[PDB]
Amino acid sequence: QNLKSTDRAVQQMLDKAKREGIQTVWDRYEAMKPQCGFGETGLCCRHCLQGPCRINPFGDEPKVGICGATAEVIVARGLDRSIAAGAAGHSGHAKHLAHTLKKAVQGKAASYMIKDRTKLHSIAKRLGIPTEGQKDEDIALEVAKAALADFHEKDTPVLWVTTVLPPSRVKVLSAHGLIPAGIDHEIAEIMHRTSMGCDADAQNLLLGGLRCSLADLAGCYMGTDLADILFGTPAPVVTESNLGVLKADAVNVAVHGHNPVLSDIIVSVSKEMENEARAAGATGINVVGICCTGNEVLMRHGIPACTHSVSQEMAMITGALDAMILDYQCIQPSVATIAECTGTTVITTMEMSKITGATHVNFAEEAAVENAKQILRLAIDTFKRRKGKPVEIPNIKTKVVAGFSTEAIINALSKLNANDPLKPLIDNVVNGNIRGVCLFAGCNNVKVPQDQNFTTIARKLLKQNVLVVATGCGAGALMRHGFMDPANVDELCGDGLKAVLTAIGEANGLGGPLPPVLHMGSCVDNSRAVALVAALANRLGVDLDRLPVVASAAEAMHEKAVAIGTWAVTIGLPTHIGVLPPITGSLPVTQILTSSVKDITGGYFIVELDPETAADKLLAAINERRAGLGLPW
Amino acid sequence: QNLKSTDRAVQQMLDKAKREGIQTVWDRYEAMKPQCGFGETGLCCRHCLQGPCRINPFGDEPKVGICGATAEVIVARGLDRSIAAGAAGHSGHAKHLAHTLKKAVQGKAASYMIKDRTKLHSIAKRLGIPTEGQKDEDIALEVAKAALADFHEKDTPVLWVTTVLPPSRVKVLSAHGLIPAGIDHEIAEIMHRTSMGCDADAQNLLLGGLRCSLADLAGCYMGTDLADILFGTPAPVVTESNLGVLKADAVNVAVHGHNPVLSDIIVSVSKEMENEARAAGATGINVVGICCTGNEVLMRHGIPACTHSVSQEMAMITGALDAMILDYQCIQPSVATIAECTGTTVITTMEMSKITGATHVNFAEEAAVENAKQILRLAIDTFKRRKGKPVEIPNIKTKVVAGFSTEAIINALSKLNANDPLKPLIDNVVNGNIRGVCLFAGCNNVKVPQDQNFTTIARKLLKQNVLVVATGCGAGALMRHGFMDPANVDELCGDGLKAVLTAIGEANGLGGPLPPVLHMGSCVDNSRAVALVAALANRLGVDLDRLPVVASAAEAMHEKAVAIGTWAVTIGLPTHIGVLPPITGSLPVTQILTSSVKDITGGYFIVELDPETAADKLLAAINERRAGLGLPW
Ligand code: SF4
Ligand code: SF4
Ligand SMILES: [Fe+3]
Ligand SMILES: [Fe+3]
Ligand SMILES: [Fe+3]
Ligand SMILES: [Fe+3]
Ligand SMILES: [Fe+3]
Ligand SMILES: [Fe+3]
Ligand SMILES: [Fe+3]
Ligand SMILES: [Fe+3]
Repeated sequence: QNLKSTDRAVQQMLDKAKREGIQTVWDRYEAMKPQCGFGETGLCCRHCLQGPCRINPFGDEPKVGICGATAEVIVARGLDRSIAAGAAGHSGHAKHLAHTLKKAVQGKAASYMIKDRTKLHSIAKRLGIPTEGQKDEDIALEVAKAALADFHEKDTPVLWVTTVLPPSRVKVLSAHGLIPAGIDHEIAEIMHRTSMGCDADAQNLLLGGLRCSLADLAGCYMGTDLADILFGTPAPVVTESNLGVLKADAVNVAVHGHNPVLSDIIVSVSKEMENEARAAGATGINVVGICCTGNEVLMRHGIPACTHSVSQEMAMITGALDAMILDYQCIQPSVATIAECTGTTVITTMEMSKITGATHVNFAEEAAVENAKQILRLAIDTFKRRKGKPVEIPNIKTKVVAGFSTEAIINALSKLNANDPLKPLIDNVVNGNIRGVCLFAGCNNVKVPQDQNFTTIARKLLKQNVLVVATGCGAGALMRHGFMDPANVDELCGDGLKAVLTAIGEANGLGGPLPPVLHMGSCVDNSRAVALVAALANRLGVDLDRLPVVASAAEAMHEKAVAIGTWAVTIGLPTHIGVLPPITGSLPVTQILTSSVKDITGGYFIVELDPETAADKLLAAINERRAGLGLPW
Repeated sequence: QNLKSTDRAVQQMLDKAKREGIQTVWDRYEAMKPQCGFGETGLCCRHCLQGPCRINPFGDEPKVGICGATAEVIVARGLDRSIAAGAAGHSGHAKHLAHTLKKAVQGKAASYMIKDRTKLHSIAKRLGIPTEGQKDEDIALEVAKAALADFHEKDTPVLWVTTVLPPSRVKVLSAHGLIPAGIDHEIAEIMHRTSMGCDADAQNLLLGGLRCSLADLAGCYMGTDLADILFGTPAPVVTESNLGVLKADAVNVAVHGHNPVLSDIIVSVSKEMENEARAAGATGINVVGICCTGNEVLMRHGIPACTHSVSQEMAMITGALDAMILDYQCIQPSVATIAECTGTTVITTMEMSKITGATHVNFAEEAAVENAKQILRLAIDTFKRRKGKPVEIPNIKTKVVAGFSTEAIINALSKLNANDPLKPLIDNVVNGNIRGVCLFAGCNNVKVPQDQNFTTIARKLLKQNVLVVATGCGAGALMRHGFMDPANVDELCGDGLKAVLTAIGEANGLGGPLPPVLHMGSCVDNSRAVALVAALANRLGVDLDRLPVVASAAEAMHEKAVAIGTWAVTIGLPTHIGVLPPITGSLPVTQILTSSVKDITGGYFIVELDPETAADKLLAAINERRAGLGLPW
């Protein structure tokens, strides 16, 4: 079971599902091989009823789509559509948060409120929204209206793009017409231009896709900002991760998905429902996290991460998972089917995200508490049915220090320098103690043994004094293998990095160093690493395509991840992706994305499937940026 | 060449392309067989990097996607995405027209203006925009701002849905949450919910898709209204169609695509460029039409339709086609490749729709004339290169009477009854002289011998006294076979229909009958047939799902067509489609779309690939609606 997952709890539960006869994602993957060469290479198109059209990667006819579409065009249209669908997911989540905020500050959802006034003021001022003499509800109402405004055309471009990148980057992007005019506008225009009989030039297509990926960036940044206003800016926390955070003698309730609007209230209501949890023989309600909603409650409240991504079903396999509460995105629909064998109540809540088989509780921000209890009651109900029956929880769990928002990191650096908090980080970059910065992002993928690319690449980079920050299921993969535990700095980190992590730690009231990897939150919280990197650029007066920053979607899978990789390339970063995107059917497009895009944005894609090789190329790019600053490496 | 096209000019040019060695769409289709069963049935999914996932239609594993997605879900997600991409095309076109209007009435594009004040006033009042005491530029500015507003969320739903259907239909749709909140909002939400890990229930998905198809309806209706304000409401015209409208001794310039913003100005500038056309040995500039832009200039100015859809390349094969001026949608990118053999200047103009190989002229509404000349000069330039060299134009052309907007039709009926213009049409329905109304819509498809389903089904329906109206390439297929020629009423139409077409004709100052098919315009002008059908419903006080109206996408192909079929079902119509949509891999979804949807909207899909069988089922549905009114049949 090692070619499936490098996670030991996951291997134990895989053995269980094998003997109990429950189909897993790896099983469905095994029944899918050998996969379609056309699909994998991108040479498949079904945008009209004359198709499907396939193009042979190598050989005789068909050399071209029925309508005449070349391989360059088929590949670039497919990729543009994945960028747009990612942008739709991130943007829908942030749009929901903006409606939540407007409802709140107009007295419509008393379960919600402004929990971070500093953040709201810094945002409203980033946007040129007047603060002084204006009351908070009016300020937040303005901020929310602006968020909603960024989804359509208007007098200004998308503010959550133009006001969050260094103006030099904004100028570089505006010269090539890359600035989104509206988030949903860009999504619709992608769907227009990639449909049959429209755009038929690969450069033109890919430029459209770069623009749409900045629309996605805006969705991420909006979601981060709005969720921080609404639920508090993450600050460092200590919790634990892996399946061992589940307890047999408690009501175990998993928050799973991406949108914290629901699950943060779940977290807060669960505490008061203890009185009722006891009357069923439970120590209480044990709220754990799966995927990105889980990372959100782990960043804000120290909620332990139970599992992530490709191994989410393994949670239910323990037999101790009483309630799985979904919102949307990255939920394997198999959980519904699986719940009949493991005894779990699987509950959907968002009306555009139901799974056939599941129970649906219609959540709305206005009646939050009334539904939260309704769900948790059901959770305790299921704990009745499984009282005194054999659970198998692998006793595997790790110590996780997380909650490193960009604000937390700037506060952490301030204790070394109160009026120039970025100065110490810059100094240790300049003298080699930090070789560069690498952001691990994205999901697990069934094609890659779970966490293998993440942990391998992280191992080389840490041993090379690269500051590593991580989000979403990247942060999940690293924390489940010890990389968010300060006690592992010694083994993992090279001497200089060790020194800096130690200096900051001892200077922040601990006598111990920061974790070896900085957990920065969920998928939209990739925006946080932009905020930091932008700040870095600004404090040094250069564009991002000169900083020794890189990014790695080491085991990418979802369309969100493609949009994210593309907007890391678009804001200047060298961007590795550890699974094939479907571009290898076109050398011109591959060449545009790994090279000639260098000439437009300074970023570029690094396609490398071997994790050791990928760490080498990532260090090579970091070191090239060093050499461009005149820096030693 | 008869299994390719039932059009005789097209067969002549197919023989030419065969001997000259030019690859055609039928050739690329031949090199694509046998096509992918997975694709054709809808059991293929590539929404994430773990795919591609295929599901065997019948047999052993794979029975399910890697993530767990059942076949019901894969099919409904694919179909939702095609609905959304259609909606994106229609909505982008209308959004462009709304920007054109705002620019015009703010003194920004003097090449454009209000050419129909009656239409603008009737629209502004349909929307509750105040007219009296307000000047026209302010009224149109308000109308345009409202159009732009319907693309995003706001205080009201999409006005170009709620104010154009009978309120009973609006209530029926609002009860099931089917009313769009924003056009691009619905598109984005479709892309969100159909991506991996989100909506996983087929009914929930298909309801989302119904809503998105009404967003597409709104795009069509907006485009029709704005283009009518801007360029005039079509009134009956006489012109000709088929390749024989090309002339060897003139500069032949084809307007091709969907968006008339450019090509209407092309039409108007071409007349004055005669002085320059003569100085090259040309009788002038011979502007013809291809596809829907062509239908727009055929409805408004009597521009002859040269060809349509699957046979567009055949135009260039004559050797007489000097300039092909594209905007976007339904342009086979092969034309670029083909232009090097036929000597045609292929010119793209829209910046999100370029074909590698073509010349791009950057059009903008503000400098319209300056670019139009630039393009036409090039056209005349090419007429120099081909002076005194062998063209083969098939001398095949037909007489076309068209320009039957809903206003033109209501005016035509008024001469029988001035104060109750719909009364005579209703009376002849009620007494059997009109059995029902059938709208032919959509494109040609390479899988069907060109025009065969259209002409066969039209033949049965006309012989059964069914009023037939037609749009886009449906209207193209019928007019190229004589169905828009009054001289064919005798042969085609049954006695009662003949009588009504004759009465209206003789009463409209001709002594001859209306054509056998009412040409109502382009793809967005499907909206016109809604306006009529709605008016009919209103004049009778019933919902559309009780009128003997049906619709037929007899040879559908593009994603636009799927969105259109779905919103004909959603507004109540029985809707035949003469090519397989990719739904047959799921009986539950097929059943939802051909039956259980009856219980939600009153419409339903009729999947029938045999055109005679389809005419039978279309008559059966018309006659069932008759029986529901208590009517004889
Ligand atoms: S758009 Fe072109 S390549 Fe794609 S399915 Fe249709 S005919 Fe084939
Ligand atoms: S979303 Fe599911 S079915 Fe579609 S490609 Fe990904 S794993 Fe396969
Ligand atoms: Fe995840
Ligand atoms: Fe995630
Ligand atoms: Fe993910
Ligand atoms: Fe993610
Ligand atoms: Fe067409
Ligand atoms: Fe058309
Ligand atoms: Fe078409
Ligand atoms: Fe069309």
